[PDB]
Amino acid sequence: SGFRKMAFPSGKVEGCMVQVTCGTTTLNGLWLDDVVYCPRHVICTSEDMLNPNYEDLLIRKSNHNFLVQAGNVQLRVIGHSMQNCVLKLKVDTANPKTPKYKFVRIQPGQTFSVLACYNGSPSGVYQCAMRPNFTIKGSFLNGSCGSVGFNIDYDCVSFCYMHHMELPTGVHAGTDLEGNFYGPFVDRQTAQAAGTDTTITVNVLAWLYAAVINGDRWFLNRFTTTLNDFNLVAMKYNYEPLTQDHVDILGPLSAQTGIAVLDMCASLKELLQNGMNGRTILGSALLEDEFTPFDVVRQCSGVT
Amino acid sequence: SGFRKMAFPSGKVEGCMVQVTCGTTTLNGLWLDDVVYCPRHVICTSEDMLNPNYEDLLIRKSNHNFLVQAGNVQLRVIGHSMQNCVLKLKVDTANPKTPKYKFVRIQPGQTFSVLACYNGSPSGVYQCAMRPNFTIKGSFLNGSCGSVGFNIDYDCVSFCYMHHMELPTGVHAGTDLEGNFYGPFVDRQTAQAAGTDTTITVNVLAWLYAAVINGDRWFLNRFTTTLNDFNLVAMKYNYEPLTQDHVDILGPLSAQTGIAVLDMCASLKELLQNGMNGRTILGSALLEDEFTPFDVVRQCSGVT
Ligand SMILES: O=C(NCCc1ccncc1)NC1CCCCC1
Ligand SMILES: O=C(NCCc1ccncc1)NC1CCCCC1
Repeated sequence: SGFRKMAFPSGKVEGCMVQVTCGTTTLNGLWLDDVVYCPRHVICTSEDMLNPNYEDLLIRKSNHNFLVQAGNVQLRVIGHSMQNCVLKLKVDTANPKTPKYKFVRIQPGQTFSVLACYNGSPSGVYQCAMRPNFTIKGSFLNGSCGSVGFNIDYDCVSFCYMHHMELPTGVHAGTDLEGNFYGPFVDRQTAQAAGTDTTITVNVLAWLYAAVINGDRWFLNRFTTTLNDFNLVAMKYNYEPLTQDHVDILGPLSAQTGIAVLDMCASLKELLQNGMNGRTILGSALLEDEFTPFDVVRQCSGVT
Repeated sequence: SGFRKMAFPSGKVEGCMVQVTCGTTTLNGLWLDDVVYCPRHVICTSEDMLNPNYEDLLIRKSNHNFLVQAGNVQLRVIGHSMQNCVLKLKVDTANPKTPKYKFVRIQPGQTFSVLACYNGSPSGVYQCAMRPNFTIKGSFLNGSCGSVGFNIDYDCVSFCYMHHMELPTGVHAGTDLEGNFYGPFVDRQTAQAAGTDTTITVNVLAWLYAAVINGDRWFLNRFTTTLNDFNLVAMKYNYEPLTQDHVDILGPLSAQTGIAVLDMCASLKELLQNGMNGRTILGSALLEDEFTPFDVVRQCSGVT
């Protein structure tokens, strides 16, 4: 009972965090096997950062200009390469704490945990979603670059995010672990505007099911709707369209609560049209969209 | 930039979690040095649970009736004792992953991280506060008993909470690591009502400072107030009274923002009197009270 914004336990990722120094820039790296992953902008002098040519800047850099410190022990760099916007530093020592892992590129609406780090050391963990405009609304200060986002499935860490950038609007931009930015952003100190931050409709539905499972039912109404009618309303309210793929993924929550997905859609529709009237659902005065259907099933069934 | 509900990294506590079985009841234990801490109700048959005499039930229990499994390796129990509502199982092996630690009893309004565990295995981490009625609003299913709440200061884990009980209202009750319940609750299957869940005023103020630091300023007004006038309003709105001790602890946030504590009090007063008018602060449509002043300073200054 109770429904909390919950992060994956951070221990497996804590054991991968190192400090990368190049010149006067220190940020965080991810040490997996004998490779340290970090943002390539580690090589920039924030005067470079205005219009960097990373290939050209990298010519001036050797293995020994990359300082990699794990705990307070130095790793020997025996190779370096650039993959998109990340540097891969080959070290002479495989991380003895390497978990089973994958690199996954997630879709907008997918949630993950961030281990916020400074100087290769963890400060905190929180739950995030990839916004539909491919930003995340994180908590990141100077020195946090290289901090990673991840999901855990039993023993396997899926790394989905590395932190690169703060947009001038104070939202956050970064890469998958192959160094490809989510969204159109570039690792450059240039004004870059984010698109519309729409609500992740499928996630709101999942969280309305979590609320029903936990006893919060006041918002359940006598209406149903169709996919097309609901989507007209979603559009008007800057909600992502709902697809049959979203309806399918919600099946187990529909199943447990006996509330048809389109019925829950008609309940959400009325919440958009009438607002909450000063009421709360699961202790929130607005509709939470950073729980996936998978996250609700996980938390509601006690998965480890 | 950005302000997130943030938990301490969970790795140091993950390495302490074990599974305790007694009879047919399995829950979680905390293994620190050569001692495993768990809720004493592990020895109850939920028929015992109606009116248990723990001393009497413990007479029927030997070292070998307590099954303690760490990973999938069994610990040999060489002693057991009861301290208030917890059992202390002496094992023959000191936990090699024991962090530096303390047991602390926290006050209502203090925040901590919970590592929710099932069968000695972590499922997730979230941030909590000890409510002023000495409940916490957690996320806990059957098998979660023994899950702990904690704070970290650099390398030292302060354990403040062990999970014992779900009240019939779906809020949560438990002990410090000396086995003393927060609040008046007893480890018994008997209807136990929680008192008024008032808002932690000092924490709301800290989070209003965090909002100002992060650019959310719309709620700042032209008024100030006094401690006595503010407290009249707090009382009317089921907010905890504000003391000079709360004002003192807020000093650094006052200092950075140049907003006198009593000025921020007058801003909160107007938010209580006028509500948010459909506006948000730090992405919330209500006033968050699960950030302490210490938590705001920590997150806003990047402490590891
Ligand atoms: O340097 C910065 N932001 C750029 C650094 C950064 C990088 C990735 N994520 C978040 C932040 N802010 C400073 C802090 C102190 C006050 C004046 C602005
Ligand atoms: O057994 C229970 N609660 C008691 C167990 C418990 C203990 C500590 N925290 C939280 C929960 N609920 C069951 C679950 C399945 C549906 C019917 C009620």
